[PDB]
Order: sequence, then structure tokens, then C-alpha cells
Amino acid sequence: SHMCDAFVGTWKLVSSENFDDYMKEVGVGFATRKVAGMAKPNMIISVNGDVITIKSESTFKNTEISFILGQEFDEVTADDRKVKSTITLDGGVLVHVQKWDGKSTTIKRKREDDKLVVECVMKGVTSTRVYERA
Ligand SMILES: O=C(O)Cc1cccc(-c2ccc(Cl)cc2Oc2ccccc2)c1
Repeated sequence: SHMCDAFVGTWKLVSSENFDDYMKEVGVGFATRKVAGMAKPNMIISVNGDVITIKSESTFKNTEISFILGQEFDEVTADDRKVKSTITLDGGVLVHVQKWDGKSTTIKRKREDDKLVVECVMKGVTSTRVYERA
């Protein structure tokens, strides 16, 4: 159905801003922030039918989620939070909401020019992570 076509592919992190602050807001501890903040993950997005898969490979952690839009799932984040996640498409933006311990964070993923821009928001803190095709 060509849902998410423009996201599919292999992407490499090329810039980050305010990610340490976003991680602090989320509750990540010092040593994990330092190691995760160094990483330059490879994000691999694919679609098979209604199922979207987002994999991240890095020297820190490798992660993988598979999901159907609008349908809540279990996720273990790279910092080992056990969260309940729902991912939707809103106006061509992938919106990923994570709920845990009465907290919430939202991760938005959008295509902008030849980049895939990832915006991570926790309370008033935003981190912007820019990916290019690998
Ligand atoms: O995907 C994005 O770029 C933004 C992004 C989105 C959602 C979660 C995290 C994230 C939150 C905490 C920690 Cl410790 C690592 C994290 O990701 C990683 C995973 C591997 C390597 C580095 C950061 C990063």
C-alpha cells in the first residue's frame, strides 16, 4: 500500500543536538548517557504488509521493534525502560509515544529533503537527530 515508502531504507546518524539533555530528562544514568551519546547508530526501516520494522544497530546496543500503526506494543528501550508504545502516522510524520511509570516521551520521525529527522521530546526538552542514507 506504499505506506511509509519514503522512510524505508538504511540510514546513518550524522548529527545530534541536545541528546544528553533528553536522556537526562528520561532518567538515563551517567555511564549509559556517555556510551550511548558516543554511538552513531545505523537505523534500518522496512515494511512488509501492515508490519513496520525499525532496527537500530550500534556499538552500544542493537534494538528492533516491529509494529502495526495504531496498535500498542511492548518495547524495551536501549536504556532498559519497559514501556508501552504506540506509533501512528500523522500528516506523513511517524509519531511514537512511549508510556512508563506515569511518564511519557514522544519521538517524531519525518522526511525532510534527503534526510530523516528524528525529534525526541521529554517534558520541555527536545533533541534533534539527523539521519542520512547509508
Ligand atoms: O534513534 C534515535 O536517534 C533517537 C532515539 C529515540 C528513542 C530512544 C533513544 C534512546 C534513548 C536512551 C538511550 Cl540510552 C539510547 C537511545 O537510543 C540509542 C540507541 C543506540 C545508540 C545510541 C542511542 C534514541
